[PDB]
Amino acid sequence: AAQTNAPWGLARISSTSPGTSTYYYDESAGQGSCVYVIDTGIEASHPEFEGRAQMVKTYYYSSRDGNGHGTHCAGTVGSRTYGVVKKTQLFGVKVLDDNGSGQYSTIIAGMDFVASDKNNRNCPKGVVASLSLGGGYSSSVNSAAARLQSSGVMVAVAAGNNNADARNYSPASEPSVCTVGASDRYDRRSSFSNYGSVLDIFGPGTSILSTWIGGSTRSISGTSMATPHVAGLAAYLMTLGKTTAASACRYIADTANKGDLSNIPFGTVNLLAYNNYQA
Ligand SMILES: [Cl-]
Repeated sequence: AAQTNAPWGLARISSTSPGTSTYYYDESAGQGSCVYVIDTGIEASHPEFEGRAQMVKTYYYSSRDGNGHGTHCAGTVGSRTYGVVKKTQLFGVKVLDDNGSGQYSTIIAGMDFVASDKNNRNCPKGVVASLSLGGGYSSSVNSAAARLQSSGVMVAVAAGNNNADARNYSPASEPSVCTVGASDRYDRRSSFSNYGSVLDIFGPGTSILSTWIGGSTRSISGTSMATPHVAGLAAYLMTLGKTTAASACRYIADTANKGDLSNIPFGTVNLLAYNNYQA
């Protein structure tokens, strides 16, 4: 399948070169997979989600996304125009308030929720969790992410936006989950992207067009935007039968575009998420 005039990050994920604008993918499009977006919520009514999004949990007075961040991330995973896996099922878990903040205890509860809740859902091709969130190092937050991964969920987490070593942030620093840095449309490390040995992969994160609340769209930047490219890619590859939840981060690194990014510090992987889709 070909999507013309695609956001640059979707074209980049299906390309061996920067500078193209068509996204190419197998028409299976993550059907039969599930992605949990653990964030500020998802505006499930947005036409871009086509009824494939729903809120399953909130820790606040509403399940609605009063911020936009979670809607944007969910759009990069699985919206019809802005998404990597255009037929996945999206489940929203609101651990972040409408100011985009959340207590670590709530984030942990939301991870343990997804590990159980997947057993209430139909995801024959597998389960992914996308965590465009984090804060300072916490062994308890890393452990929660490790449990979720162990339970059979492909966990993708943002490296963080401090232009620093991600070893000092959680859940970025958890070794067993997929930690995602951000790049720009010229294959440079995004200026804000964390780096370090705990990164597994880079995905598009500068100037990413996706869904927003009020049935709208906008372009924003962050390792928050790179993470759902990888979460969507995992869901797509799991539907194709190419990998499993336990091995998808490894598989994505194995099949990445290698050595194409600039301003990658010595000792950080130079790997850019790639779907290796051949028509
Ligand atoms: Cl809910």
